[PDB]
Amino acid sequence: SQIRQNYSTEVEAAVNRLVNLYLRASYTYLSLGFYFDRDDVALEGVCHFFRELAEEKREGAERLLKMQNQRGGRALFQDLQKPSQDEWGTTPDAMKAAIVLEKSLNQALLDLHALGSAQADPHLCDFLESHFLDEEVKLIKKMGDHLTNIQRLVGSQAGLGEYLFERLTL
Amino acid sequence: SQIRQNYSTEVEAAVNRLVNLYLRASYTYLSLGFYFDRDDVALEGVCHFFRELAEEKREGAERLLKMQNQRGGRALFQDLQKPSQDEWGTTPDAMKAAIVLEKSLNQALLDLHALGSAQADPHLCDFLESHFLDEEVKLIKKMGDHLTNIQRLVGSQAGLGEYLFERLTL
Amino acid sequence: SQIRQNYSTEVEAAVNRLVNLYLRASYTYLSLGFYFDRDDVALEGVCHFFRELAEEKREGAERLLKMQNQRGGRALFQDLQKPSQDEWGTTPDAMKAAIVLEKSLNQALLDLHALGSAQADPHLCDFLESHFLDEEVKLIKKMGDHLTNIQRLVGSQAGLGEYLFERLTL
Amino acid sequence: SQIRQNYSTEVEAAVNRLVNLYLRASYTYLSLGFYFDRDDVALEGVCHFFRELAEEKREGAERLLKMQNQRGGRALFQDLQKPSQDEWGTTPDAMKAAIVLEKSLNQALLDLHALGSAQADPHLCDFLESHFLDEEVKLIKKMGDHLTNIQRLVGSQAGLGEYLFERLTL
Amino acid sequence: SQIRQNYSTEVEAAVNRLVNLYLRASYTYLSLGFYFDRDDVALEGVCHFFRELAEEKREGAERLLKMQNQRGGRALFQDLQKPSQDEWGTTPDAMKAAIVLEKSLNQALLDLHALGSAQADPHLCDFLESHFLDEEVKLIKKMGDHLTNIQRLVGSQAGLGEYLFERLTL
Ligand SMILES: [Cl-]
Ligand SMILES: [Cl-]
Ligand SMILES: [Cl-]
Ligand SMILES: [Cl-]
Ligand SMILES: [Cl-]
Ligand SMILES: [Cl-]
Ligand SMILES: [Cl-]
Ligand SMILES: [Cl-]
Ligand SMILES: [Cl-]
Ligand SMILES: [Cl-]
Repeated sequence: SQIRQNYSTEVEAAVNRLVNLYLRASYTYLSLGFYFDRDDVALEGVCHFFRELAEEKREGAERLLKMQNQRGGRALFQDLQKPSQDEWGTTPDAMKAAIVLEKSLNQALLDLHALGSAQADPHLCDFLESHFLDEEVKLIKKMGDHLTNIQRLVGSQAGLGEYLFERLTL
Repeated sequence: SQIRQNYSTEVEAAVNRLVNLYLRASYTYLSLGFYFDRDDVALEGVCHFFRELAEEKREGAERLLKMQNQRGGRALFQDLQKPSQDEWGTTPDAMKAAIVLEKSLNQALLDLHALGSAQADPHLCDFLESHFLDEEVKLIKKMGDHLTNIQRLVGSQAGLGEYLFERLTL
Repeated sequence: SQIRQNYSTEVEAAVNRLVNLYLRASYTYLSLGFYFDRDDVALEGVCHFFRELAEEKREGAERLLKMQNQRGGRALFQDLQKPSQDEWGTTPDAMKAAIVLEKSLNQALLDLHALGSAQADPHLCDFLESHFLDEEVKLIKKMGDHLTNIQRLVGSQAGLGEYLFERLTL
Repeated sequence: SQIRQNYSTEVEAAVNRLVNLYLRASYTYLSLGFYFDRDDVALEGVCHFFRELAEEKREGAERLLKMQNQRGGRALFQDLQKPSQDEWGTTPDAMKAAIVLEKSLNQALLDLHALGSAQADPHLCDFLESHFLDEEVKLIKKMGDHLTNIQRLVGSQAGLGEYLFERLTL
Repeated sequence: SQIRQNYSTEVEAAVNRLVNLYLRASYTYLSLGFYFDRDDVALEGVCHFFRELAEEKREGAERLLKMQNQRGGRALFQDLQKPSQDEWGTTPDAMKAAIVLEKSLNQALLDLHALGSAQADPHLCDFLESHFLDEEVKLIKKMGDHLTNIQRLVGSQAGLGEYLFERLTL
């Protein structure tokens, strides 16, 4: 506020909402990871994949929080809703759910960018472009590649396919 | 006996019984290992898995024997009964038998801990907690994870599954 | 007291008493050590053995004092009674006296652990198990081993035996 | 059996019996070792000597088991009889018992070699010569050397002698 | 002949015959190796396995030739018969043929050893034991292990099995 300049109340609010979305995505990935660590699921590669994503989404949230402070905005936290499932099914089910989650995060980033462009807030626009937009695109391409490979394998002989994917890709 | 302090005859006996159980488990794993080294079985990863467990159970027994002496108890050895099978079937059969064995060792440890708590023998209780209880829990989780993976694979195409498990997990 | 939680007045008092016992044991070992450094006794290995024990018991007391503060207890010091003997006789006399001392420390630890269990103070119980109970058991076994060796030698030819023990074991 | 060639049923059986003998010898040495670790015996060198022999006999058994599989024989395990004594007396008693044990193992090896020669099984004959016959001869010479030294010392002043042997030879 | 001592004409002849057998086995493995290098077979691991065996059998022959000269025997060479097949079928066909070949070499070694024992030629007997008998036993066990693994895989889905064996074992 002594520092705040060209930073709309609308962007400040939307940044707080995006923080909650990223933290919720982190929580979802935490749940996905520990599900694949269950003794009756036991796919270590899959567990590690989602646990790494939990960390990445938490880091995204922290970078948004840092930015909020840099611009003189005020962080406001809300409840983090529990993930949508207690059990996540097969690796394919999980990967499909993960792409859905990422596409919603990406649309939120795109919406925030559009708001920034409308508010003529180029720092916001740059911030998103530099740390979030390309990272999301890259992650969604990777998930799509994984989905294709999982699906190719899970004809057959689905158990064999899920094992091989976890062993040879993840 | 010049050193013996707070060490009941009941615990001393139960420690000797647990030594026999661990040595018997070592012997069982010795048999499992060499079975998987047979030219008509030939699963090296499986052989190495059980041979390593033979060594771990022998080391467990030696640590119990050391403790028995540290407390002024007297080691008493009994016959080691031969393992329950001469041939161990498939990798899954073997892993199922191994989890049964471990759960019996774990229950023996839990029983000994309960005896120690009842005799107010905190050194015994600590000893078990520090060297045995978490090791057993970790080993049983690993075996459960292996069982799940074996079972996933041994739909199909059981021969293919047993080969892949041995090559890619073990 | 701003920090104090689940820490009974009974345990706090017993911890202060155990500090005094450990400091007294340190003092006793200080006296034992310097006795064996006398020109008319002159058993350097024996002197070093007890001087090292003096240091270990002092360190035990300091760890109890640190814990007392960590839990929000208040250290209260009492007089340290002088050791029970001015002259300690033979190496065997000294080692017998040392095992008596250790067994009393061990019983004090066991008593404090029982108090902690009754007060449902698991931090205390863990603290004792981790730093004191196994250390005492190990030390008492060592002393017992030394006693046996001394006694074996001090048939004969007692002077020869006391010399050889000091030279070849200590 | 796809691999088995020039390997008689008689040799296969005798190899299984020799495995049991070696494992039993390992168990005996385990008992001897822990006896000398007792606080009322306390001869560390003696304990280490027998504990090392326990390991060597176990390794002998494992090499026989490996060979059995290499030749297409089938390992069959029997109960391991408990050692013949619960308490082993003096170092001399123990060493005398150890030479008795070794001479029985050596005679078993010699008997198996004679069977191999009669069955015209030169691989067996070589196997024994290369890993077992000279090792046994060397070990029996060492034990004989130790026996002589113990006996020389245990005139006197037996306690002094047992101490010095343990300190200066073992 | 200035050097020849205790070396029968019968052993000298049998050594020359064994040289021819080893060279023929080398030639067979040369053919097996290049068959698996064909563009319409294309199993590199299988090719390398047999090419390495070609080299080992050639080295065996050279060691027999060296020995023949050391004993004052005279090397006599015969035609090397072409291998029994121009095309070797599947990996399993090839491995079955290889075990047949090895068992014939092993029986030749055993026969030569029996001749040496009958002629009281212990140098020959030692020579065979040290460089040939255990090597053959080890190689036949390995081939048997490979055969079992191939057979396990070549249910299914034989093409998949042959590929996986070559990729993951060889
Ligand atoms: Cl991880
Ligand atoms: Cl930046
Ligand atoms: Cl191994
Ligand atoms: Cl420990
Ligand atoms: Cl000192
Ligand atoms: Cl601590
Ligand atoms: Cl040792
Ligand atoms: Cl060897
Ligand atoms: Cl090559
Ligand atoms: Cl040579």
